[PDB]
Amino acid sequence: SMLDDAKARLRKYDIGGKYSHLPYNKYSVLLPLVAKEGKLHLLFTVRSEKLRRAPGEVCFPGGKRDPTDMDDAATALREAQEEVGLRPHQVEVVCCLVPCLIDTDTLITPFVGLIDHNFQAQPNPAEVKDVFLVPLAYFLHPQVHDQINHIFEYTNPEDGVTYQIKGMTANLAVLVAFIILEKKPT
Ligand SMILES: COc1cc(C(=O)O)cc(OC)c1OC
Repeated sequence: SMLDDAKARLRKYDIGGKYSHLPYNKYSVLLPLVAKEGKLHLLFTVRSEKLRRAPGEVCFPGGKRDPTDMDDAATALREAQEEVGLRPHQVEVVCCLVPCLIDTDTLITPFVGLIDHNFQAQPNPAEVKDVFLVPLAYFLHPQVHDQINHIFEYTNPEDGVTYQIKGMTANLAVLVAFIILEKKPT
């Protein structure tokens, strides 16, 4: 099926705990996959205007590891719960993708998780201004604007609201789309 085929594909790019012990400042992100109307979607947040780093920007749920976390996946789940209400029984963590190195001293580890069909986002307004879905297929033929560097513009046909997606967030979305959608019979 669609979901089982997505997980089998994702498991082949799983690096595991390989890079997890290295002595970095550590952050984790969740890439949440949602099935709606026969198709896979990614869930995104718009950061609150009040935040210190990157107010008003599109990003995945995530943040900094703390001493309670058993592992890097636990960081991602804890942060997703606190930002958009996502509970642990509502997410299956499928795999750990290649981490991102930033600023010489920081490592960001992304996890892909399948989200239960009955989940509804309760955004925390102190951290999250907005939550939205994008069809996974969009990342194969995006609408690109050059800022000189590449920015994606997505218009939700439900309400005509346009979002800008860029940087690490845009790169990870394209990656996940390639992994799951490349080479499929129609
Ligand atoms: C996981 O949080 C981050 C995300 C990004 C980003 O590029 O989206 C940049 C960061 O630092 C420069 C972050 O914290 C270190």
